Amino acid sequence: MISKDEILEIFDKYNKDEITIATLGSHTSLHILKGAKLEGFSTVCITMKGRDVPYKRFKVADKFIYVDNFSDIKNEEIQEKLRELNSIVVPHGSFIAYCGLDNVENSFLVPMFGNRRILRWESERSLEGKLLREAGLRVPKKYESPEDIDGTVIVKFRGYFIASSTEEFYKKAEDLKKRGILTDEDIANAHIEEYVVGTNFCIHYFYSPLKDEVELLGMDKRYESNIDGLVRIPAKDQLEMNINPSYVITGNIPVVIRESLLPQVFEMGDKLVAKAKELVPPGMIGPFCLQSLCNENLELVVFEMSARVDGGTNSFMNGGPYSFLYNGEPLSMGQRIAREIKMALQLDMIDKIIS
Amino acid sequence: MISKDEILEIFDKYNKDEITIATLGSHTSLHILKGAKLEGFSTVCITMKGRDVPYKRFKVADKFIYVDNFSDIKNEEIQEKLRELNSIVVPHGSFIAYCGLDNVENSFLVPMFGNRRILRWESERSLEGKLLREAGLRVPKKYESPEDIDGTVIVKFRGYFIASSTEEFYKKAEDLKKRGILTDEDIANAHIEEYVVGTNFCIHYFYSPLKDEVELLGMDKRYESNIDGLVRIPAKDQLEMNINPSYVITGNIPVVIRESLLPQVFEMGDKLVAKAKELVPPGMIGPFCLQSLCNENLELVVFEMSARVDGGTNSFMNGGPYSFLYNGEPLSMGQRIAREIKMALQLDMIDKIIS
Amino acid sequence: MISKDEILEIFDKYNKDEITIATLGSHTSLHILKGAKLEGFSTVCITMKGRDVPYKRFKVADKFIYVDNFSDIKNEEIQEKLRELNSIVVPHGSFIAYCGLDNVENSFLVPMFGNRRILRWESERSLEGKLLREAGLRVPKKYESPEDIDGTVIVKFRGYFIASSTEEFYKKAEDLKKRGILTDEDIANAHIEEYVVGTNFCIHYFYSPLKDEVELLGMDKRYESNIDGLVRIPAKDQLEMNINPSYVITGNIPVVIRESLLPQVFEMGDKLVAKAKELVPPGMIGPFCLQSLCNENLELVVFEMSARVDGGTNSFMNGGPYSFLYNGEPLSMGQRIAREIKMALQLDMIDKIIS
Amino acid sequence: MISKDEILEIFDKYNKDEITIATLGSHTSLHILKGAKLEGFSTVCITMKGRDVPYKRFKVADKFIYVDNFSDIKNEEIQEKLRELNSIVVPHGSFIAYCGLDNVENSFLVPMFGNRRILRWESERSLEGKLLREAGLRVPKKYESPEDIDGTVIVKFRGYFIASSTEEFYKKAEDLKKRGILTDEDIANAHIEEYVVGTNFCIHYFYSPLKDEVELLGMDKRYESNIDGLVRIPAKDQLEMNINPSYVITGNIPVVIRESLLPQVFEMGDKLVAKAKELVPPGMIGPFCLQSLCNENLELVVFEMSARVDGGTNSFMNGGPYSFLYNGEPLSMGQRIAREIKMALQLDMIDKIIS
Ligand SMILES: Nc1ncnc2c1ncn2[C@@H]1O[C@H](COP(=O)(O)OP(=O)(O)OP(=O)(O)O)[C@@H](O)[C@H]1O
Ligand SMILES: Nc1ncnc2c1ncn2[C@@H]1O[C@H](COP(=O)(O)OP(=O)(O)OP(=O)(O)O)[C@@H](O)[C@H]1O
Ligand SMILES: Nc1ncnc2c1ncn2[C@@H]1O[C@H](COP(=O)(O)OP(=O)(O)OP(=O)(O)O)[C@@H](O)[C@H]1O
Ligand SMILES: Nc1ncnc2c1ncn2[C@@H]1O[C@H](COP(=O)(O)OP(=O)(O)OP(=O)(O)O)[C@@H](O)[C@H]1O
Ligand SMILES: NC(=O)c1ncn([C@@H]2O[C@H](COP(=O)(O)O)[C@@H](O)[C@H]2O)c1N
Ligand SMILES: NC(=O)c1ncn([C@@H]2O[C@H](COP(=O)(O)O)[C@@H](O)[C@H]2O)c1N
Ligand SMILES: NC(=O)c1ncn([C@@H]2O[C@H](COP(=O)(O)O)[C@@H](O)[C@H]2O)c1N
Ligand SMILES: NC(=O)c1ncn([C@@H]2O[C@H](COP(=O)(O)O)[C@@H](O)[C@H]2O)c1N
Ligand SMILES: [Cl-]
Ligand SMILES: [Cl-]
Ligand SMILES: [Cl-]
Ligand SMILES: [Cl-]
Ligand SMILES: [Cl-]
Ligand SMILES: [Cl-]
Ligand SMILES: [Cl-]
Ligand SMILES: [Cl-]
Repeated sequence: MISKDEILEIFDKYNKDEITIATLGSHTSLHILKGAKLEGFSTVCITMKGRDVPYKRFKVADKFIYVDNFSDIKNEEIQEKLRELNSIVVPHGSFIAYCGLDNVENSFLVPMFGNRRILRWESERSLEGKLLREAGLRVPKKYESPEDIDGTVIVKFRGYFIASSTEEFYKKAEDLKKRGILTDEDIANAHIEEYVVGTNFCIHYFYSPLKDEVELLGMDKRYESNIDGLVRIPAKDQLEMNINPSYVITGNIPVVIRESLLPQVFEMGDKLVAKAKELVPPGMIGPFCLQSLCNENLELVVFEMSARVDGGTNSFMNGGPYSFLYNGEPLSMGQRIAREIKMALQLDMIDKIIS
Repeated sequence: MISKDEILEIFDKYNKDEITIATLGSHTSLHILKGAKLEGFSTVCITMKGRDVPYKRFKVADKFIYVDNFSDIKNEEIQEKLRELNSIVVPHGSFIAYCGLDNVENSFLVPMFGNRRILRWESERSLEGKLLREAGLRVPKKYESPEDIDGTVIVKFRGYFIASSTEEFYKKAEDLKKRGILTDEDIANAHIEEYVVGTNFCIHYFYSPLKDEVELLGMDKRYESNIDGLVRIPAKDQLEMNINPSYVITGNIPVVIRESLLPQVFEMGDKLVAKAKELVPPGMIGPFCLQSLCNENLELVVFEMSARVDGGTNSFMNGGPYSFLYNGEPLSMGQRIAREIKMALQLDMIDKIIS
Repeated sequence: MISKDEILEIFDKYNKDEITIATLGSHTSLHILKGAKLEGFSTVCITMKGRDVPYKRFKVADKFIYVDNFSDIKNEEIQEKLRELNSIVVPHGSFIAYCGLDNVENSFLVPMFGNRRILRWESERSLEGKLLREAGLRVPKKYESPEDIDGTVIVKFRGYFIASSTEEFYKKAEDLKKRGILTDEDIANAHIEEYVVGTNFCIHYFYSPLKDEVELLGMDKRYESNIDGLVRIPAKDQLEMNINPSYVITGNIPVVIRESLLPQVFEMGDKLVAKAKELVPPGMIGPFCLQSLCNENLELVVFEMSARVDGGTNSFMNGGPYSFLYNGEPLSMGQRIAREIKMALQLDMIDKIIS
Repeated sequence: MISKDEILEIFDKYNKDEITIATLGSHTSLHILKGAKLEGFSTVCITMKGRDVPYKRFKVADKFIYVDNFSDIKNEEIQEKLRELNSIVVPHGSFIAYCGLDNVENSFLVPMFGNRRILRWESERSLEGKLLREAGLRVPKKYESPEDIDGTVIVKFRGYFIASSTEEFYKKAEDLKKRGILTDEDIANAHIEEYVVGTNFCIHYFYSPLKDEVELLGMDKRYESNIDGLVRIPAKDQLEMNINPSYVITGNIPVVIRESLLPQVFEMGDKLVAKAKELVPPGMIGPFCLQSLCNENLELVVFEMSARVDGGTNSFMNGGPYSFLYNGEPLSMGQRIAREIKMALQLDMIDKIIS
């Protein structure tokens, strides 16, 4: 529901000489806040007892707004403090989750960096696939039912598993059922797709509405448990174990891509952006990520995406190989966001970046 | 035996205007020496013919003290040169090994950064486990004998192996016995623990006695041979080979952790420090490392630790994502050590950091 | 054929106040061009429609020379523009390929950084092995025929495979034959060598002819598809699949080596350089790479090498742990090349670095 | 005559990926060119034999366009090279002089940073006084004739002199007449104004059309010959000499103003800008200077001004106290100009800054 006018008229009552940058203390906040400080902003960090130490010891937040539980950040009391501090909120994974995507779309009355409407297209598998398909991006083949399996597939609902036949699908579904890991409701709505065999590149882009340009900021590969621990056990020992893979994100490793593939990398970003303009105006604003796998034919297949900042940007908080190229600076995604905010304020174009 | 008074009174006869930083040319010396230079110190590097090139070409040492063999660094001749150069020695893995931990505790009369007594708690498995257990840190389950195996275990004595049953334990012990890799004495004192299946995070902390604060400096994951080569062979081919895994440290890869896990990361550091104060006064001084595995339940299990600088700090000699956050600088662990030395000298608190 | 005199006399007609650095827009050009800009050069990038975006958005090239297809860069029309721009060309993988190594040796009349003759010793397996063998570097054992297989081997011709017996060799050769991946001509000239089981370190060196010194600039490990995707599938699932490994380079991951191994690392560089002086005068000039595997005995075995810049230097475009050590700068290989060019021009020694 | 459309349509045919910055090698070019390089531009310097050394040894120009004499820079041959190089010209004192202000207004068909029309308001004393008077800025009292002198005055036409009475005016005019320094035509059109007794502050501002903001970049005091040499002779010796003062600009000395006076400094800049918008649309663009004297009542009296970059910006080529404040950078006026050009190109607003 929340209008752009409701937001612009909230920001119009802001002290334009004291604009701060706020975010919830988690996910990617460390470089969101650091980047803001480095661009000259004073920063606000929503935190809580037990989870504030990293933000205190890294000295990255000027003002703390403590909540009883991160769920409270939707409360009207918290929205007010943020408005009185002249904060533009930078949204991220943990924030959307703890606040509630519905509360974010029509209950959170605080200016927010990015395209508020498009956060819904990252939450729903159908919208995401619609976007990527319509943008013209390679994705994994989808399988309507366990009976359609004709190759290796991954099945999504942590509770993940791999299958190479219909028979195997049920053997594993059942296994996870009796072990209490999975329930009938989950396996009823199982999502089955082609297992893509390749190298992981989570590609972090930035669309600048001020420059009308898609920029490449960096890349990481996921570090997931238990899978990355499992496959580090020799085959002979794996066969002697009764262990199922899980794919819980635990961290990130820096990576760069083969340079001849950057035209493809950029084209993918350009296409996603051009289509999202049509489907969800004004489209992508700021940080977005394509989570892909590079197959042996040097084709990037995207199995996921984000419409705001992805957690993997943490791998280059001190800048990376790509982010260096622009100005030879240790540029993080967090600082790139802050800069767009800085420039927008200076050019009187806050309306191109907030909603 | 070596007293703190024996050391303070050695340092009291130092030219306080010409304090240098010394270390043995190996392990982590490159950034120990670089960091020192960057903080304004002149540096001394103990080296030898055949092993001096890296320190010469990286231009990181101002004075070289050549020895016939690194074993000589315990010699009274070498301790004298170091004392005449006004050197505070920064200890590390290779230094403690080549010098001799016993020689270090009561025969090495040179001021040393860190808590000299606590180096013994990192050498002995019982002390280490006592510390970690008492600090309240998750560790792998220990197994008293091969007959207690009820899951997958790793067995330690390079000569390592994995077992999933009592039967397998002896099959493998025997295999390694007849191949000459392992002897009856080693397998008699075998250490058997739960094989933890997860992602490796070697977490490098710094406790500042001046600030009374535990800082997070960075993280690496180990790159070990042959294991990391072995598991890169496809399963079908592994099964056709007669090859045992080994876990010889060969290098390090940078990694960052999921941000929501930093409160846990920091809490672990805080607890280790608080307990080590009680058990080995004054406790941890400067660099320490928790070598952990993150399981699918997002719990960090520490299978090892160091009470001085860990080799994995080499992964961020040009700074890392975490070390950047403090001041936006390319800060290495070596430079963080040097700075504490700098600040201690300036505040007349050399007694808080040397022994 | 192309003489050093033919080249020096081409450069002698250059405007020495307007020397630019040129390269083809691919492979490693991003930091070749960035490094040049950072050293004060104006830069020329050969590019084409569809592949120019990365070089435009990273703002790394001052002048673009567009070609219809990268194959045209051999054309006399293109050599002229480069000569009129006073360009010294920095050669790399994609450039030598698209231009043609034969065209490079005697048809490309443009000054070029490096030793032009030695590019042939990197293209031919016999010359390379001669060099490495004569330099005294550990290499994988070679196998004359499938009948000599007495261990695990890798077989080279993407079309690669692993074998542990003569029987397996033919089973797999045949498999790849009927699947259309491999033809009789390829398997007739198959190269069979010892499969080395260890950790990958692609070591990037720089030989400075001005300083007569081999420098260590950085290291990466390869990120290859599908192999690195394949071995991330649990063993039980791999066995259920009919999938062959491929080793297509897709990207790079940063790594550092155990510090005690740097004397070996440096010695290897020193030896390769000393022998290449004898075998191909003046020897190595500028960037060269040893692609190695570290076995459990801590011995580096080199399975490949380059005589110019290797693609893995892309992992440290913002500098790395080793490159930092010299001057505490974010130094890339591209900038190190540019600097040697800068210094050579300033000292009137362009003849030590071009040909 | 030259239209904005004539210029925009010249720039519209420019290769927008290869925009360079050009200027004549004199006046303030060193930091104009340096600043451009620092912002990523390739630079063009118009120079000539005998006057090119500073630009060559400071390594500040990528391309040289040599002319026979600086007067040639109006020639259509030179305008073409500049257009083929995609140069935006940055105008300055020596350029306007050597080219010819009339040639600049309607014969110089090359895009130019700044407001082309307003260069005429800096050349004509009546326009300048109109502007400053209408802006509401304190100026020295004007005197219509030698008979109106009722205080100390300075008389302008190098050929300058000071008078405290009508009688003295003629005594000195005559003196300079018989010495050949001055001719009847000059003294016929003599400009007589109040001698202001105070401290010199040449204040360098920058109006950003993109930000709609007047910025303070720095300040210098003039170093003039022979006057600054004359007044360094003790009074007793001056009285024994037959020497007239001259005020030939020879150099600049850095100075900062009393901080409580910055509101006045800024207000003066704001007023000049607001009025110049009305009188010469779009008004001031980029660099402008108020040359003032601070009297004992702490009032700044402006005796001169420039509508483009003033020579005194040379005093802070490595940045100054004021220019540092924005981002803690060594920011020169030349780099501030280049940045506005950079930002304009990126935001597609080249029309706000060129003409
Ligand atoms: N089509 C696929 N083929 C092969 N592996 C896949 C595929 N899809 C997902 N995976 C693996 O499962 C992991 C989790 O994928 P998922 O689709 O859950 O991403 P996500 O929802 O963005 O979760 P996260 O936020 O933790 O990245 C991926 O990182 C990848 O390793
Ligand atoms: N409990 C465990 N579960 C799973 N893997 C383990 C466990 N303990 C050790 N490993 C593996 O064995 C390797 C060597 O562990 P070890 O306990 O020998 O560490 P260390 O003595 O500190 O040796 P290094 O100094 O080389 O790190 C670890 O890096 C890890 O990969
Ligand atoms: N002797 C070997 N033992 C084990 N693995 C090997 C061996 N030789 C090659 N490999 C694996 O195959 C990959 C490709 O090796 P190859 O010899 O084709 O290198 P290359 O020709 O330099 O190709 P690229 O330019 O892509 O690195 C290596 O990166 C390595 O992972
Ligand atoms: N009204 C005044 N009162 C006192 N001194 C003055 C006055 N006007 C000028 N001067 C002195 O004469 C010098 C030259 O002033 P002038 O008006 O010629 O400046 P200009 O034309 O901008 O020359 P330049 O470009 O060399 O600064 C000034 O720097 C100042 O020292
Ligand atoms: N890549 C990362 O480091 C990362 N960190 C977090 N995330 C995603 O963000 C979500 C919220 O993070 P958290 O559960 O740590 O609060 C997680 O469910 C996960 O999908 C990531 N992908
Ligand atoms: N992680 C590392 O790079 C590392 N480098 C050395 N070490 C430890 O330090 C000890 C001494 O090192 P060295 O053997 O290279 O002299 C080794 O036995 C090993 O346990 C490490 N963990
Ligand atoms: N390591 C790399 O990133 C890399 N990038 C390219 N290359 C080599 O350079 C050759 C040419 O590269 P390209 O095919 O991207 O033009 C490739 O065949 C490959 O052997 C590499 N090794
Ligand atoms: N302040 C200076 O350094 C300065 N340098 C030059 N100028 C002005 O620029 C005019 C042109 O300079 P030049 O004569 O050096 O070519 C000079 O007549 C003088 O009025 C200055 N004010
Ligand atoms: Cl992102
Ligand atoms: Cl995320
Ligand atoms: Cl450590
Ligand atoms: Cl260690
Ligand atoms: Cl290289
Ligand atoms: Cl290569
Ligand atoms: Cl100015
Ligand atoms: Cl001037």
